Amino acid sequence: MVEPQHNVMQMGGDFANNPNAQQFIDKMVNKHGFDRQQLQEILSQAKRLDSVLRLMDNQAPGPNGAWLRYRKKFITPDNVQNGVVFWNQYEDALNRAWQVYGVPPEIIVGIIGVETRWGRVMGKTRILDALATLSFNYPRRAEYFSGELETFLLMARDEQDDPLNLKGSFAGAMGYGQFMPSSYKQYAVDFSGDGHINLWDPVDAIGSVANYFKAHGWVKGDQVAVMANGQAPGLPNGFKTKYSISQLAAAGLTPQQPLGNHQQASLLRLDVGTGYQYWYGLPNFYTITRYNHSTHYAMAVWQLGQAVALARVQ
Ligand SMILES: N[C@H](CCC(=O)O)C(=O)O
Ligand SMILES: N[C@H](CCC(=O)O)C(=O)O
Ligand SMILES: [Ca+2]
Repeated sequence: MVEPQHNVMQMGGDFANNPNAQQFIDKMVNKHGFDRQQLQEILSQAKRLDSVLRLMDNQAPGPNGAWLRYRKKFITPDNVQNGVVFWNQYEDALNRAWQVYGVPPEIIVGIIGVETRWGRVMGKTRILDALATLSFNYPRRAEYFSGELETFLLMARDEQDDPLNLKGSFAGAMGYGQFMPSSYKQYAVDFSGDGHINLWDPVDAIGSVANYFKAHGWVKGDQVAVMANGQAPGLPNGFKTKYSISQLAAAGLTPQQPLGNHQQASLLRLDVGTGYQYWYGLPNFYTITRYNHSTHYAMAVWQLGQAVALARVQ
């Protein structure tokens, strides 16, 4: 009946003679009470995906219209129209997310839109393959991904999912909002109320994105960014920059909208082909970058959300 298989200490597959996989199994058994043989069966099926390693390497750390090209990948009639459909379909969850977390529908709709086109593109790679590959055959970020794999397996166990059935991005991101295992653990919420946190349930995803935003400092009703009149070619730009409003004014900029009580801001510069468009980046813009560290990403999420909000009014 019961087969302990104590003598089966060697697994097959792509990670068969991998020291990192062996150490990982030992950690899961010692730290979390996993059964070595059960874990060996799972990992013997895990695949080493060279494409994952190559993409992770390809992303390792004008005016020619850079922003225009990025923007048009997300802000198109088809995308905006689909965003309207998603918003209307899940309006109750979105409104409830606004009330509980203070994060507006346009922001959540923009995030889910840029991330997966509202569930249309959620990834085709088995999460286990991606995470095992990055944990066992990628020294540069082996520690970060081993932590993600550990959390992934714990998530599967708790939510009673088969670790091998879940698919997502090349980095192991999952569902509507493309949450990493660590984000599921720290920020995902059962917004649908059925007692289970499912990253593939749009209602849960909506609440999880909102909670993620509030946890990262989103200020309800605060401005995201304000476009500037003027140019500031001398000053370095990017979402990580920081200047007092006085410095920016001295550099030749004026806000198109009142900045209120804000005394500092980041200097954002968008390449609009004919020249540059400067913006005063406010705290909420930086909060968007906490989801994906990119000025273009944050601006696309925000503007996509605004475009959908407007298409809804019509
Ligand atoms: N994506 C991270 C970027 C690290 C960073 O520059 O903060 C990596 O590949 O390590
Ligand atoms: N899509 C980005 C480039 C676009 C941009 O952010 O300017 C990439 O894969 O590198
Ligand atoms: Ca749920």
